[PDB]
Amino acid sequence: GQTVCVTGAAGYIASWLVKMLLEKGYTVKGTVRNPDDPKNAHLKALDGAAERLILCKADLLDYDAICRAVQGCQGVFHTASPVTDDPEQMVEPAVRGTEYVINAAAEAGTVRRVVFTSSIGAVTMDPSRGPDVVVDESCWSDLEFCKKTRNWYCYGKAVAEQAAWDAARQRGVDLVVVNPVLVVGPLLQPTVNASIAHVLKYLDGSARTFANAVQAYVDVRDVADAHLRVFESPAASGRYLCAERVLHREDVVRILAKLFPEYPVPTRCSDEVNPRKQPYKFSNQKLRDLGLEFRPVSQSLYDTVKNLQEKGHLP
Ligand SMILES: NC(=O)c1ccc[n+]([C@@H]2O[C@H](COP(=O)([O-])OP(=O)(O)OC[C@H]3O[C@@H](n4cnc5c(N)ncnc54)[C@H](OP(=O)(O)O)[C@@H]3O)[C@@H](O)[C@H]2O)c1
Repeated sequence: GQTVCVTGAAGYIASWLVKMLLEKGYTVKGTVRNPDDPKNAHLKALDGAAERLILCKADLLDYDAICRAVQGCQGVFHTASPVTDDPEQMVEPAVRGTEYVINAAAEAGTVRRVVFTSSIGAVTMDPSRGPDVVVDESCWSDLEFCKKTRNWYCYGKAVAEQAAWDAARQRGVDLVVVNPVLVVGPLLQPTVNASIAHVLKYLDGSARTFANAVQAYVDVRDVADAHLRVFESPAASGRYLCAERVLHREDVVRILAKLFPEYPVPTRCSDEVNPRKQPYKFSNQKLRDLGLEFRPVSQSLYDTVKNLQEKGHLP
């Protein structure tokens, strides 16, 4: 019976974090732009929301608004963040917004641990990285490479994380980070987020081809579960990579064609001339060591399409 804060509580990954929290007798203070906007309707109907959900009005760049939500809480889950390649609304709002939380939780005075939601964008983005090496928590991105290629979401997450590590040390608050990859799964929120858009663009004919690239995948519930496990585990420390497996673009559109042949999923590749990129080795032992059984991607991709259809996003 403790109290915790979750920023951007009505987000894709966040909405699942609240459900799990509310189900274990946690009081959840959910920061949103407007507690009475319809966007948050899907939070007031959870088993424990009426009793222990409290929607706090707060922008992420409003220091005082954060302190109001963070105050009285034993833990904080900073999930809110911009998700875009526009650096003007990504980079500084992420570092300032993140530093506000650490300070606010450090400001006063019950918080034993903060959990920041970083990204894989601050891990695997380094072309100097070898093909043989296992991508683990000690892997960081080349910030110059991100800047040269306009990868500002990956940039912002890297800086926002390192800023959180600094801010945490400077103020002496317990921090532990979770690095989810491209997340996918059932949507609780009524709107389509950025990661689902990468999945949905195959199923609505937005794409007639798929790129010659690779990427890691994880279920949204595996993420929400990770944040909760890394928080409750006392000895939990450092970063925590959160992924199930690495797939090629081809392997993805195959799984979707497999279970959904009535949709116009791509079959042809954008390259077809250079050798297809092979998936990279990675480690998710830190989360597994905490007793986390990852849901298969294929199983998670299915619940997504079934969810999107039920909610009108797909015919
Ligand atoms: N989903 C993934 O695949 C993935 C992978 C790696 C890391 N992450 C990170 O996980 C966290 C949540 O991701 P997500 O999938 O849940 O994305 P999301 O649902 O689309 O956005 C999360 C929430 O953050 C809010 N937000 C952003 N800027 C804000 C601001 N200045 N003030 C108040 N609220 C703000 C958003 O509100 P608005 O919609 O109104 O802007 C949204 O409700 C993020 O840090 C994300 O970068 C996600």
